[PDB]
Amino acid sequence: TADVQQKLAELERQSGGRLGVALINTADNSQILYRADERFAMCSTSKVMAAAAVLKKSESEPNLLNQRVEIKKSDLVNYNPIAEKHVNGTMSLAELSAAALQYSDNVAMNKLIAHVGGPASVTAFARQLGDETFRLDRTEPTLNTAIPGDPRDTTSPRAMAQTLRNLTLGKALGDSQRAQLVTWMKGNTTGAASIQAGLPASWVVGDKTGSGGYGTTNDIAVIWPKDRAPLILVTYFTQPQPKAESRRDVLASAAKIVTD
Ligand SMILES: *[B@@]1([O])O[C]([C]C([O])=O)[C]=[C][C][C]1[N]C(=O)[C]C1=[C][C]=[C]S1
Ligand SMILES: [Cl-]
Repeated sequence: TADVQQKLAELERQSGGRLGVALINTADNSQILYRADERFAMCSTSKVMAAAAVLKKSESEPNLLNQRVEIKKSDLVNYNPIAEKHVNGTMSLAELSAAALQYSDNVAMNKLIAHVGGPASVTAFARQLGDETFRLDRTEPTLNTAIPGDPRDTTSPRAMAQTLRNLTLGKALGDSQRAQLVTWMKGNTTGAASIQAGLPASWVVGDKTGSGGYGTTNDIAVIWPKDRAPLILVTYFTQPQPKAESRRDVLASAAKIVTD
């Protein structure tokens, strides 16, 4: 709809920030796009690509997810909800992936990054999939600075929607690995006020949120509406003031506009 475009523009205006939306509707292979080719800081939405890279690696190393990783005090960063419970012990790569995806643990993300060879290796994995837009430049916590004009740790809504579709509904990952990614995303604990908040209660959602400087507030989701083909939705939002507050409501509103 041109109506949908007008409503998204209205939402953006009211919000004071910059909104990026990409919806893929697998029912009819249509898209709804708003600033979908602009770059936005991914913040923790990048953790999907890092977990996917480990899942890919596990297809040629079948006991990889059980591999143990030491957690030390020196690993702690700014937000360690799961890793702080495991200091001086080990977590498996499966546990780290779950912590990164479901609690947005930042130590967990740094262990996924390190395992696969660093930010440039996560980026090369994206390229191998056909995503030529995604770039992961830094580790946690600095990858979330979200400075306007800074291309580090950014992607576009279009690219991220196409990539999430490939990862969750397509064939980027083997069936076991794809199912594990989907299960992890469906068990997310951080997204109930974001895309989920703009959809009917009966719909099933797997999502990953992100937040960072400049009031950056993000969510990427695979959605199974009741008796419908699935949708992929990326909603990215960022604001002009360095210390702007979170605006999860804006993502909920965008989700409601594009699925109404
Ligand atoms: B990451 O972006 O994911 C979130 C998800 C959310 O808010 O729903 C929460 C915690 C980990 C992430 N965010 C941050 O680390 C915030 C910042 C880090 C450095 C500067 S701001
Ligand atoms: Cl409802």
